[PDB]
Amino acid sequence: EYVFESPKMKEILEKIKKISCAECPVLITGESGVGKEVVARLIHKLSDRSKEPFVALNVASIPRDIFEAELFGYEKGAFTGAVSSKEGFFELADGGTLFLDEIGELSLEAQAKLLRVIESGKFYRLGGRKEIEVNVRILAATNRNIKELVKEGKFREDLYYRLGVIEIEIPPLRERKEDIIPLANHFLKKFSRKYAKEVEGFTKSAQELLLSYPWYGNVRELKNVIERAVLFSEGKFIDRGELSCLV
Amino acid sequence: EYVFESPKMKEILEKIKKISCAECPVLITGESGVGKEVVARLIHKLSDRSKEPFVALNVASIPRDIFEAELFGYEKGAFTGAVSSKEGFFELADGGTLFLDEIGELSLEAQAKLLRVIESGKFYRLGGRKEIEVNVRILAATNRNIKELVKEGKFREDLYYRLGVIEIEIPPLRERKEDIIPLANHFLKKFSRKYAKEVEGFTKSAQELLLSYPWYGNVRELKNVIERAVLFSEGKFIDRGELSCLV
Amino acid sequence: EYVFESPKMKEILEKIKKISCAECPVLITGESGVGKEVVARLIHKLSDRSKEPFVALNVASIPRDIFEAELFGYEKGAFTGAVSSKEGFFELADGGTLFLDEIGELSLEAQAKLLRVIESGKFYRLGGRKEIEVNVRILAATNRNIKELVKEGKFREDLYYRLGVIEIEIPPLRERKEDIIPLANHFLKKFSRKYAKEVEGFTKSAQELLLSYPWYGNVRELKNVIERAVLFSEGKFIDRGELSCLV
Amino acid sequence: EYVFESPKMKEILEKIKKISCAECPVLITGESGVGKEVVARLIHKLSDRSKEPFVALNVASIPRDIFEAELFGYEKGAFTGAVSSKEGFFELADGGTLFLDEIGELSLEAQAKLLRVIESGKFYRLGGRKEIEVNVRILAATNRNIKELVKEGKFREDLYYRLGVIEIEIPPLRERKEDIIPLANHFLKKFSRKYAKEVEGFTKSAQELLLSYPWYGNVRELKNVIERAVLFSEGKFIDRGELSCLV
Amino acid sequence: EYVFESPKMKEILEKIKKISCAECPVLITGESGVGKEVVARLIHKLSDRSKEPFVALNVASIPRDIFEAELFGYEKGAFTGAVSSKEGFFELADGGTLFLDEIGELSLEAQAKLLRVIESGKFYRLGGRKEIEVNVRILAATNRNIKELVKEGKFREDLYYRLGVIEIEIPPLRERKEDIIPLANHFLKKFSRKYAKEVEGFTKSAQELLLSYPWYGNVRELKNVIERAVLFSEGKFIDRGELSCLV
Amino acid sequence: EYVFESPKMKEILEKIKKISCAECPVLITGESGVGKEVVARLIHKLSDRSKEPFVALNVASIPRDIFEAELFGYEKGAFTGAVSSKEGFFELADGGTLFLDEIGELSLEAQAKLLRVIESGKFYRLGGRKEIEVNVRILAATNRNIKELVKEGKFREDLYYRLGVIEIEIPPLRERKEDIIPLANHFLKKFSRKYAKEVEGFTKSAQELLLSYPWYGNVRELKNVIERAVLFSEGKFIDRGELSCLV
Ligand SMILES: [Mg+2]
Ligand SMILES: [Mg+2]
Ligand SMILES: [Mg+2]
Ligand SMILES: [Mg+2]
Ligand SMILES: [Mg+2]
Repeated sequence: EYVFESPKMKEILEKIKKISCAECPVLITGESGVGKEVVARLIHKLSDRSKEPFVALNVASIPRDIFEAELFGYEKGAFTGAVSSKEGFFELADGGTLFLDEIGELSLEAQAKLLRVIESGKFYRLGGRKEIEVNVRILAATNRNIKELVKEGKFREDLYYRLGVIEIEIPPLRERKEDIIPLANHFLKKFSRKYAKEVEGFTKSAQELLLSYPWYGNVRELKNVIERAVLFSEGKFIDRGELSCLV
Repeated sequence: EYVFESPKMKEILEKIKKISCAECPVLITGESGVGKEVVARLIHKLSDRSKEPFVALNVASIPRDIFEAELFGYEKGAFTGAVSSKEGFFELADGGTLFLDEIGELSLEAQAKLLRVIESGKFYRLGGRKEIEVNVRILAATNRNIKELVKEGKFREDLYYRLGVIEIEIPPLRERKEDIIPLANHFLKKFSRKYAKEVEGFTKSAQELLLSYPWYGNVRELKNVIERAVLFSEGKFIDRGELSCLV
Repeated sequence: EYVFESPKMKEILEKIKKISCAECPVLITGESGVGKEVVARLIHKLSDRSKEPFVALNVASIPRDIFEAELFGYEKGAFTGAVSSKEGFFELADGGTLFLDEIGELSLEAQAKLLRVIESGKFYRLGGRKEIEVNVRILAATNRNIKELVKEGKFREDLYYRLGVIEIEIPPLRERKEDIIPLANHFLKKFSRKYAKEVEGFTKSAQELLLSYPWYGNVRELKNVIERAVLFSEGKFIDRGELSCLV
Repeated sequence: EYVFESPKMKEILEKIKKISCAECPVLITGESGVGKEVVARLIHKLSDRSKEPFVALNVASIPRDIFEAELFGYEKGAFTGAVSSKEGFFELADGGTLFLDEIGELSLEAQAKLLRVIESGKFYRLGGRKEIEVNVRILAATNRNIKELVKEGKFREDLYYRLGVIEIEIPPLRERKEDIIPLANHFLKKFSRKYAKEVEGFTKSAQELLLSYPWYGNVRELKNVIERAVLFSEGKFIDRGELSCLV
Repeated sequence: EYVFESPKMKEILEKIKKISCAECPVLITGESGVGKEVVARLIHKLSDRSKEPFVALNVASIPRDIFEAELFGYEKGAFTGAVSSKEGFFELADGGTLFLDEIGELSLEAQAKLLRVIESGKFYRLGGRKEIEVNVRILAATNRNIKELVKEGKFREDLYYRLGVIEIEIPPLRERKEDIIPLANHFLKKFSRKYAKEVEGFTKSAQELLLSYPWYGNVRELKNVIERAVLFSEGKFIDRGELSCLV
Repeated sequence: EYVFESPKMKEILEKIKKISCAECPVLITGESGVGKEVVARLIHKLSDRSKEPFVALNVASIPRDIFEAELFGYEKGAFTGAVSSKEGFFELADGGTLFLDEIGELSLEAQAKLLRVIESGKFYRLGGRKEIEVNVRILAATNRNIKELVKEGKFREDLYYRLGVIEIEIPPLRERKEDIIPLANHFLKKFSRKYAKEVEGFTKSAQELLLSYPWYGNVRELKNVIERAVLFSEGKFIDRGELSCLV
């Protein structure tokens, strides 16, 4: 029930399918909320590992202190690791997919780590002396400008080219007019079901406005305004008037 | 025992009733002392979760060191995470409401963390390998200009659109003239009760004065100014003279 | 055993007596050494809570790292916060009075933290999940111009209105003529006993200049200047000559 | 083995004797090496507490991170301050004398901290809930112009008046002609014993020069310069020639 | 295996022999690579403490954060972690010699720290309440102009007089021309043994050139240049041509 | 597995072979990322140290905070560095070779630290009291202008003379055109094997492009262009068109 219509978005769909069997890093770019996450989840579904686990992880929320430990895991004992060994996120994602959103926020200390992972697929647990090898597909995404961040010295160049093999840039919504209404209608149908309203579709007078709004919030802001509209809707159709005060 | 008179305030009151059944984020804005906390606390009472827990957080008072840990909780080891697993504020608010006060005073480093929580309601405990999903309706407030702070890059654009589902603009008190006199009477009644004075109500001269002060502290300073008057009061009524030295 | 003579200070004394039963925050302002601490300490004595504990705190010296911890208290989930639970200063002062001196010396970062404490009297221990409520009367002092600092954006406006219930302006000593000579006799009498000198009082020739010195240190330097004089005194009386080299 | 000959220095010596029984702050000023340390040590010896502990501290050498802790001491808690409680420097000096050298080298942020300590002799240990009271005579020294630094707003005015009870301005060596030679003989005599040379005294030609050098280092450089000469000395007397390469 | 020919160096060699019995600070100056480290090391060998420890430190390479800790040492606690009491470099050098190399690049903030340490040799451990007294001979070296920096206010005057007991200014190699050829021959013989080549000596044409190079790197560049030639050498002698591309 | 065709590289290859037995520093210059690692890794192979470890590290990309820690290593002491007893890159490379890339892009603060390391190979562990000596061959490289930066004071002169023994230039890739096709085929072979494609070799039309083109990325972009091209390749040969969109 996901929407891909515009040529640019349709092109991505084909591109994704071609790499479904690929075991190599992917870097997703675009403004935040252009559906980069859906793309990441889609790659998992269309691959041969689709039946395997899909691990979603926020890398920012991870404390710098335990970062290495929580990712790669740790063995029993070994620096206050209690009496028990515990797996890391990579091992949990073994054979599956690991998705890093907002990867662009990471300490240079931490960025340098994981470097040796991507290509070699090998690492050591904290305090473990036995090398472990795992099979993991790495996916990364950011709403930032990756190209510039390297130049500003906030991101290591050497890491970019490993991750920057394949790059899919979801363009902003304002340049996708064809994808506006189809998305807008789908959400209406969705929110109408959860909140249980009588609403169906949009007036043409309203339809023109949605087109002429250059969506700085992309498809998220879009999803949100409708949720407001559906709640404040009265009749079976939503006019420009109800949205006029909203935009 | 809450005061809503002015037209602008009545419009907001209705909106709250409409969202009684709403499970989605709300962003409250306004100057200092316009009752932002009350609104947040009020929405909970008029919702279906009213008997369930209401969690108040200043979100500033949270130490950056344990910030990640205290919110998402942690498992039985952190690197000395003691012997016990311990819940976070989010799990505490499960089925209930979580209120983030003065969120705009929060560091960009920290904002990015909360990101996948708001929309997905999914996160990881520290050292935990099991994804946890919880249901919490999130309330946020600031006395700053959130709209502009994003433009100035002091606040994440990506976070705003997640919280910015519903946006309530509480106007200043100076634009609510009708809410002036009624409030002042309420506080007087209250403080007369606490301090046990003989005071009942206001002179016409004082009432007139209260109108011409543009309440830079809004309804906070107001409560304070009245409390001041009650202590220094002698008779049963408050004249312009007792307030003359106050303004 | 204190000195109140001048009309302005005698005028101040009455206000204190009226609010003895008041449970609300007080902010004392003025030049350095004008007796801000005695006033604050006095208010406790003249109140109905006078028999309860009085907590004196210089809020400058608190390190930012434990700032959160030392105030609100903490549980054993403090990252090797040992095995023991510890109360905070607010909880210790429950039912009593808490005096925050030099509040104006706080970083805007630090100020926002205190915010929900002052007004709500509610907070969370670090790692605690149950809200704690305390009854604390707030006393405040600063050497700054508090009114101006707000306009300069160096002090949070939202915090001022929480603390700014009652405002007391202690004037400089140069504007208090009546309180000059009486104080001097008090200190001389005091130090004469401590140091065991033969000195009794001041000559009229000495006394006239002492009034015409605009005491930039207010009453500290005087107390100090007299402390200096007794030690260098010879006879039973102090002439203009002994004080001439001091000014 | 301390040298006081010059009239200027003898007056100071008298000042010291009169305050022997006095308990209160003393502020020493002057160029570097004018014997500020000697005086401070001297005041202690000639006092009634001379038998009590003397704590010498460079408040510059204290790292900004633990500064708060090292002074006031701490109990088990906070900091992740491990498992051991420790007294602070003030408690160590209780009843005795504390000497702060180069106090003028202290950060303005840090200065404000000391305030309620110096005057009241009252504080809280870090993590301690018991107010501790100590009796401490405060000694201070600086290589700057303390009076001027205040006018430039680089030093707290409020702290100065706390510390500024007694004021000692040690003059430069160039203004002490009488203290030159006597000091020089002392240094020569001492080093002659330590290094075991045959030197006794100065030529008349050499003596003339020592006065005509405007001793920018006061008596430090002097002690060093003599130390230089003794080492390169051959005969029983030191001529201008051996000093020519030094001065 | 050291070379001293030039008058300037021979004078210096003698000065050192005279201080063999000296326990006092030494400040070494000169351009980079003039043998400041060996000279400092030499003074130790020729002193009575030559068998006692010689502690070498790059005081730049010390992190600004722990600078205080590693020098003065620390006891249990009084830092994050640090479960063990630990000595420091000053304490390590007791009875011996401490060499601070490249001392002149140290921050003004940092210089003041060492101040009560250098001359008095007394300090407190981090977290220690017991004064430590040590006997350490201090050696200092820099590629800067120390005397001039003082007038420029980039270096503490108060510190200068402490280190500036004995001052040795190593002249450049260009004015030591007599020391050029002997050194070059010395290096040639050395590298010839290590690399095992057939080379013996220099042509006169080459020798003339070596003199006409104003060696801005003094003896480092020279040492390097000889090492370069030997590796690319063919015959038993090195002509001016092989060096032409080097200069 | 290295490719040498162009005249400049063939003569350069000889330089390395003659110095095979040399134990001394080498400074490599060139545009960014051009076989600098390849040259350096090769020199090790041809050395007597070929059997010992080779540690490659980017010394610029490491944050200043742990900069000190990662180089010399650290003990269980200062920091905050937990229990980790960890070798530093210098200690890790003992007996082997250490390669520092883009050292010229490093901040002056950091340069001064490493100073005593390079030449002496001597240092202290952080918190360690035992002098450590290592035997390491130093290899250095930069994408900067080296010598000229010194004149601009952007690079320390004292440091340059340590590293500047041997100097290599290397051509840009555009002047090595003979080495284009051989290299391109080798990398092509790699990705075909790893990714399992049907590709064999290049079309003549593709070769036409390979000749005339501003490769500013030298041999980096080539690896990227092929890695991109191979993945999007369809047929058995690569045409001019698919490479066109990559540039
Ligand atoms: Mg995202
Ligand atoms: Mg609030
Ligand atoms: Mg005060
Ligand atoms: Mg001193
Ligand atoms: Mg050196």
